[PDB]
Amino acid sequence: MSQFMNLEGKVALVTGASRGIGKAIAELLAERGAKVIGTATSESGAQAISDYLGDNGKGMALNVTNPESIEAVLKAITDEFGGVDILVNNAGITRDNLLMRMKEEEWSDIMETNLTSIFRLSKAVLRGMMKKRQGRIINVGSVVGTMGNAGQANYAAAKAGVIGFTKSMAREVASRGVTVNTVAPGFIETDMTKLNDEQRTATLAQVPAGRLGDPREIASAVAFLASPEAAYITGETLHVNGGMYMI
Amino acid sequence: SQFMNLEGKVALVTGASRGIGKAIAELLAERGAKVIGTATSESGAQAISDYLGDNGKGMALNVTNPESIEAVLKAITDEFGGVDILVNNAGITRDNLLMRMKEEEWSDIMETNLTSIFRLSKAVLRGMMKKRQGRIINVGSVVGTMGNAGQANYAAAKAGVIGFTKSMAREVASRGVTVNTVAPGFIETDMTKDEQRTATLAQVPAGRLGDPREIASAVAFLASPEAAYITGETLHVNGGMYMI
Amino acid sequence: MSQFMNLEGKVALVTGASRGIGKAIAELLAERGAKVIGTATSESGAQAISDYLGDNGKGMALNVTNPESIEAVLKAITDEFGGVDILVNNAGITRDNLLMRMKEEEWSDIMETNLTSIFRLSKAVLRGMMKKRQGRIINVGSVVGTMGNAGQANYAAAKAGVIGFTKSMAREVASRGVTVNTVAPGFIETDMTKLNDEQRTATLAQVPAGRLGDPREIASAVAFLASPEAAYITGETLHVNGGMYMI
Amino acid sequence: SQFMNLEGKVALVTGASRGIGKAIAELLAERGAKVIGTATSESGAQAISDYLGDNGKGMALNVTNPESIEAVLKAITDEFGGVDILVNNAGITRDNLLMRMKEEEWSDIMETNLTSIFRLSKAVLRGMMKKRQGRIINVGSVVGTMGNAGQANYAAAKAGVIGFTKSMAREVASRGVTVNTVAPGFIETDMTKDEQRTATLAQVPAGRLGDPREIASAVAFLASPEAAYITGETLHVNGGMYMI
Ligand SMILES: NC(=O)c1ccc[n+]([C@@H]2O[C@H](COP(=O)([O-])OP(=O)(O)OC[C@H]3O[C@@H](n4cnc5c(N)ncnc54)[C@H](OP(=O)(O)O)[C@@H]3O)[C@@H](O)[C@H]2O)c1
Ligand SMILES: NC(=O)c1ccc[n+]([C@@H]2O[C@H](COP(=O)([O-])OP(=O)(O)OC[C@H]3O[C@@H](n4cnc5c(N)ncnc54)[C@H](OP(=O)(O)O)[C@@H]3O)[C@@H](O)[C@H]2O)c1
Ligand SMILES: NC(=O)c1ccc[n+]([C@@H]2O[C@H](COP(=O)([O-])OP(=O)(O)OC[C@H]3O[C@@H](n4cnc5c(N)ncnc54)[C@H](OP(=O)(O)O)[C@@H]3O)[C@@H](O)[C@H]2O)c1
Ligand SMILES: NC(=O)c1ccc[n+]([C@@H]2O[C@H](COP(=O)([O-])OP(=O)(O)OC[C@H]3O[C@@H](n4cnc5c(N)ncnc54)[C@H](OP(=O)(O)O)[C@@H]3O)[C@@H](O)[C@H]2O)c1
Repeated sequence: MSQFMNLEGKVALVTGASRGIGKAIAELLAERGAKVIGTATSESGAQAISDYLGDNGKGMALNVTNPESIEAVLKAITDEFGGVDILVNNAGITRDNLLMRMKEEEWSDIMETNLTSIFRLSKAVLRGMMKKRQGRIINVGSVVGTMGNAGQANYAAAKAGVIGFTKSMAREVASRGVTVNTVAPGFIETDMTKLNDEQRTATLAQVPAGRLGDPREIASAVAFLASPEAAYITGETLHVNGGMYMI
Repeated sequence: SQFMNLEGKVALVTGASRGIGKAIAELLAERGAKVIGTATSESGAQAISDYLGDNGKGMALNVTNPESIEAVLKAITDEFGGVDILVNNAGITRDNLLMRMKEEEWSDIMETNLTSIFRLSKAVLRGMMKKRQGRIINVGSVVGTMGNAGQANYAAAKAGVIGFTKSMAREVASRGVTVNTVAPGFIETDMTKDEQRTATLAQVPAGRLGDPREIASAVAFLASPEAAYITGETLHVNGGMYMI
Repeated sequence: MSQFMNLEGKVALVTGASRGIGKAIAELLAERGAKVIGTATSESGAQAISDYLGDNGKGMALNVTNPESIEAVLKAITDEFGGVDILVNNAGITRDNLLMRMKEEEWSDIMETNLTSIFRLSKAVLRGMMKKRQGRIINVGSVVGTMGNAGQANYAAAKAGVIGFTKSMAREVASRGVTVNTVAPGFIETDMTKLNDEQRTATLAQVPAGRLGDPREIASAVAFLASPEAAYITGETLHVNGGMYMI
Repeated sequence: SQFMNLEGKVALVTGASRGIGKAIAELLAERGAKVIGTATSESGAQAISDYLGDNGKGMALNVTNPESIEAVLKAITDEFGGVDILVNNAGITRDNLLMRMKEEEWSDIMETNLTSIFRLSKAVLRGMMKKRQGRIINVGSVVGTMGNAGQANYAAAKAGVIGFTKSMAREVASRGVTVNTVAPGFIETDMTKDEQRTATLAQVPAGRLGDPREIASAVAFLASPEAAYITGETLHVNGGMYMI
């Protein structure tokens, strides 16, 4: 209702919003007033997004590794809603393996999807933001980017790369009222995590909080950084991990 | 709404007569907390009571005085019950290059900016642990992470705050208490009140000083139910002056 | 002469050793007893390396973006010298631009050369190291990876990615006596830096030491991490930047 | 050889009677430094004189006593000239969960592990600055960066050490003095002397405790001419226990 953390008038683009964290981000940004565009890799996924967003946004099909798709989706957004004010780079995948078993494809698929996508999507929205002297870019990273993790050298390289990209863009655009930050979740209750008894208990053994995080808790950190009130935060990595790692 | 709603929470914000501390106390009150803010003099305490009105009150407190801390906490507990949110904002500077830095300038900083947080955190923790819910939020400084010439004492204390924070976060996370630090960059306050500002501003990509309200916002965020999965963190609010 | 920081018996592979930092690394490792293989992108570069290394190693032509070249060079090394004990991933490039001017090629060339190369080269030497329960992997990163820098979002993403990769591999192989670390130089006196009066004075204005670093100073940090004495260091980033940035 | 050669340097290593401090003093001597190591008792000082032989000597020092520090520094300066390398190794632990942590357990840690570094660094800095060459190397702890339950006091001090380090590095870098921290993980010493070690080891990827010589090596490296471009750094030597 109030003027606090109020995103009325802002257009938000949330990639990979069909479920879990991306869905929670999209839902919360809309609740705080934003016109939200959520993306999925298929039209039926896009349609499921439209359905949960109702009058507060819509779903669009997007492949973040395809520049043609990116250009199509942003043109469509800008026509109806105007320039994107808030970009949330949530889309991402895992292709886990110990290094000696890791395929070239498994490395390159992670680079493309989890790191190079952020370069393309960010580049695609930045001009409009610089022109208006207002913007938010928020990348959904991971505790693994900062901590490292066995069996996820590719994922960790890509997520650490997102931080290096963020800090640099932060410096490039700070004087023009655009912030660029990363939110780094620890282990969050999701389809991915819903693992056998042993594995969950093992990861949980490394969380002081003694539980998995909720997608809503990641959404909240993203909504915070997206807000007018977070204008003096840039180049930051906001860790939301239950104490799994502390920097 | 239910979002970032602190209704039912009792907040203690030290050093709340002006600047960052006042912005924190005001915002926590606006989000529904019952707020007790402190100053070092009774007329300061009164001015806090005055701006809080029915949302809380002002008390006189010296954070380097065990008997003051104990008296203020008994007062708060008697009237409002135990503290749910602790904001350690009170802090000073005693700037000097090391070769000119007096024993008392080192020690005043250790006592006021670091030991105070040990004493106050200890004083509120048992209640938060029994309740299985709590927030301790320390107001650090970019200087704690970046260092700054002429502020080795201040940097030592503010870095120490983070080591303390990480340790306590580990100690109490399983009992639903979070411990975090908000690290302001250069914010327009009395502490920062032409060539010296231009020099500071030259190191801030944002090209401006931060507002006290912007620090308040970070503190309110971490104080919220929604920030329950954040602990042992240092949240930098510095316009890009430093990036970790 | 002594048993201190003694690399006698170790085989070192230093990529991009024809000049500057890579050359200084190669020269120092040889001085400390290592059999050193330095690489360049051409046979004449390789030959210049052979010439400075003399009886303590040789030059080889290597393209770190070509798996065929990598497999050829390691097979050649292993035949003559045995398994690589020390890998120094120094080869790298810059393709600077502000994001809005940055080409797809400029991004992908940096990813390939500065990040994906480390995946390939590391994967190529790790088995032998794990088998012997002894190894060093040392990546030459950059202060930019941790600090960010305007006009170098690609470079910074790749160099930050190297840290995420390092931490993960460090966890994967620590129990098998292999360390994996990064050395992150600040601004070092090199061909790259030998910039106009204004630009050098500008970068120097951000260095408390008030000078550029020497390539030998980077070589020393690498030699330190390569040593038996540094066995309890892994997953670390060793900053050698004159106080430009402090973590 | 000329490599990592400390001939002509005077090194002061506090807390050098055993463990890490002794490994540091021995290695600095082996690399050619004239070494003065300290213990808290004269028989400790004598044992240091005994293992150093002609490479240096042992002195009694309490790093929480200004008059002791001043006496030891005058002794060193009279005989050997001013200190070129300062190694702040002396440190203690006073473990307890916060609710059981006494005032004296907080303060002994602040005085012994943090304020001592202010006093000793201040005592040697003018000489290093005039000479335009110097090394101050603090022995921190992984706990300063990682935190640890039951060690909030120790973590606060060891984190504080790093804030101090970054500030002084900035202050004196232009005059050729470096200030750094080596942060040991769990090292086999008296301080760490079955289930408790297994629990510690379980968090170390290397699957072993560090050796005191491995910390000595890091200290010798940073003490060297070759490390002149390293300042304001924290060098972690922890077997992968933590990775920054
Ligand atoms: N799960 C965790 O515990 C955790 C922890 C830390 C960080 N994260 C990070 O948080 C983000 C979201 O995580 P999550 O676990 O909620 O993901 P998720 O439930 O697996 O969903 C992934 C989303 O990304 C989209 N996506 C995948 N590839 C794409 C592509 N090439 N182009 C466009 N979209 C694509 C998917 O689209 P479709 O719906 O069409 O498949 C989907 O909407 C990721 O960046 C992940 O790395 C997750
Ligand atoms: N401003 C900045 O640029 C900046 C940057 C980074 C961090 N910070 C941190 O932010 C916090 C507040 O900063 P500020 O700039 O708002 O400071 P400020 O304007 O000087 O206000 C300091 C507050 O602390 C109180 N205080 C001082 N000593 C005390 C003591 N011994 N016991 C109890 N209360 C005491 C003061 O009370 P009285 O009103 O009675 O004096 C006052 O309310 C500090 O911890 C500071 O280190 C500030
Ligand atoms: N210069 C600095 O101030 C500075 C600061 C921080 C970090 N660094 C990093 O330190 C490392 C070395 O820096 P530098 O400035 O000394 O480099 P440099 O003098 O420009 O030389 C680069 C070296 O890398 C090799 N190389 C380039 N592309 C290659 C490829 N595709 N395959 C194989 N080798 C290739 C070059 O081979 P050829 O000889 O055949 O061309 C050359 O030997 C780099 O990773 C750089 O990012 C430099
Ligand atoms: N061991 C570890 O796992 C570990 C890990 C991380 C960091 N560290 C750090 O490494 C340093 C040395 O550790 P350690 O394990 O070798 O400790 P230690 O075996 O307990 O030795 C401590 C040394 O400090 C001296 N000392 C104690 N209090 C002093 C005082 N007030 N004034 C002057 N000297 C004093 C002692 O002298 P006496 O011989 O006279 O008692 C002794 O020589 C400490 O700073 C510690 O915090 C150790």
